[PDB]
Amino acid sequence: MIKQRTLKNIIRATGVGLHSGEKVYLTLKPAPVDTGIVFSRTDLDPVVEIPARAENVGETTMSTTLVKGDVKVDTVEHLLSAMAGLGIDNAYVELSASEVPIMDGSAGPFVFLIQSAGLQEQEAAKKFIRIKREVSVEEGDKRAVFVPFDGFKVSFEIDFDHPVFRGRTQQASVDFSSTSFVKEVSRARTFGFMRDIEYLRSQNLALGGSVENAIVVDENRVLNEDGLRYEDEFVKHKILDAIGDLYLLGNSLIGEFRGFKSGHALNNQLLRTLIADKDAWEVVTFEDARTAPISYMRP
Ligand SMILES: C[C@@](CCn1ccc(-c2ccccc2)cc1=O)(C(=O)NO)S(C)(=O)=O
Ligand SMILES: [Zn+2]
Repeated sequence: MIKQRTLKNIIRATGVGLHSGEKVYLTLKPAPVDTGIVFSRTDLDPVVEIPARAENVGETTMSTTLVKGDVKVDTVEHLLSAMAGLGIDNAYVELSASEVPIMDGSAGPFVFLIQSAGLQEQEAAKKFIRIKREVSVEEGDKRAVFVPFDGFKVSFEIDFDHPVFRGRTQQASVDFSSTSFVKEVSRARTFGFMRDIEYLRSQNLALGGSVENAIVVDENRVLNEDGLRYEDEFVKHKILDAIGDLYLLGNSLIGEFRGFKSGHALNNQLLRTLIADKDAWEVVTFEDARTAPISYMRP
């Protein structure tokens, strides 16, 4: 059978919140079967735990934020994308502050942490959610769609309307597996445009962001000395974000996601739209791993 997995060892990292600019200590720990990914605010008394589930997404302004009462865990998407990419079903994520550290702006440092801690297979069937029929959401010039597919395909289209793109809409599609996640997605960094600084300043956002942990674009060009990791790094990051936001469903999806200028808000609305359409999806397990729809790394 296709099994659930967790981490084999505890591992630690330090960084800063992209939006808060606050130093934060992170600890990843193994967790039991059927736990999912759970964030724990160990700086609070009492300690507050927030499951990383779509229903706990309370804010989606330039990040995905989990909320339980007055307690928040911000910017969960890049970590969650790495957990999804490596097939980590269950884990605890302890934080000393309200925001996951941004690291280098990509999921690469989280792939490092997960692979260095190692994986532990658990004796429980992995439950997948399979898309049976098309579901979509649309807010203005943004749209997000699920359609059936036997695997997990993440497609994205976005026109950034900036000179670095040479007037070309950015498009990419990834046939998801742990290997294609590592190869094609994991290292794509977050990004910002200087045209948006007044907006960010006014909302006290991106306080921890710079060329050290993000691609920064001025009126003409990418400011980062070494340029881009991928020619299509911007759209590949949008795919990284979608993988992390979609993992908040609580189960790996068997289907195709198509994003059209979509972001965190619409990603969460698509999950709520899908969940509510009870006949558009089903829960499945695999007794015979030879029919597995998605290839995950072995522990
Ligand atoms: C929502 C974004 C983007 C987050 N994000 C990153 C970087 C900056 C920034 C950094 C330095 C200078 C100016 C802006 C601002 C910001 O808001 C995402 O990556 N969320 O995970 S996105 C790429 O989808 O727009
Ligand atoms: Zn992102």
